[PDB]
Amino acid sequence: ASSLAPRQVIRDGQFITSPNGKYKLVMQADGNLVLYEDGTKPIWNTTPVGPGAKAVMEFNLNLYNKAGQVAWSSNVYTAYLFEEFKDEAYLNLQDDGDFGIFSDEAKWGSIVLSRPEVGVKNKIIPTGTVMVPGTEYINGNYRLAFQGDGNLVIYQINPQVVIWATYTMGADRAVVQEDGNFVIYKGTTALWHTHTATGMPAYLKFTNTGKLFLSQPTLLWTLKRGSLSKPPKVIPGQHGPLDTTPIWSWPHDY
Ligand SMILES: [Cl-]
Ligand SMILES: [Cl-]
Repeated sequence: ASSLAPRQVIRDGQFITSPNGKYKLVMQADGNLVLYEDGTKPIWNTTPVGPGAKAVMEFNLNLYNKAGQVAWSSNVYTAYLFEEFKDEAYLNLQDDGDFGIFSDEAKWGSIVLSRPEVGVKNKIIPTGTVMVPGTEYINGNYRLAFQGDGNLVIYQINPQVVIWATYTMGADRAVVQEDGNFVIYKGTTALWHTHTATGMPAYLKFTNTGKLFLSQPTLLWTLKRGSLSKPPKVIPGQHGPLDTTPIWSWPHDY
């Protein structure tokens, strides 16, 4: 995996790896968070805080010592840091060795929440996905299906119950677009869309609570670039089977 999920902890030799295999970010047993190139050359570090330490992804990436104090932080410069951002923000380590923290607000959803859902897990449907009748996703006790008949439906599985549906009868594809919109088409006729065309690539979140949301990447900070006041345009990255977050790549500068 090249990424860290909200609230994930790494410690005692656990690491992530860039998609090309060249860069490794490892939270060592001696308490140093170190970025390696080619498995042999350290190119950046926190410097060690000793045994018993860990790194956690919690809006910021924070290194904790054994006493439970924060000893190093990304220190993302932010107007507001609410507690639920800690449940949303994720990190990517990309192919030039930079690593970046994203925190993305729901642009559209199948339901309007009265408060954040605690401990929810999202199955990510990435940019460029083209759903075709017969496509399905399973997260927990819920199933997202783009059906033979063109309907996009969320079912509770056991027992089987319709939770939400588009009623896009006849449709033949549903496309998570580069422009930020999610659109259900018969041929090239648009039958339904999320109204989220902004020019920033879309992805969807399908939850293990039977909900679907669309979000767009919002890069706030990188190790090499610092804090960014406006989010640059990124492009979909190469995910592998252990990645559970969106994966992106970003250019070296403007
Ligand atoms: Cl360094
Ligand atoms: Cl996860």
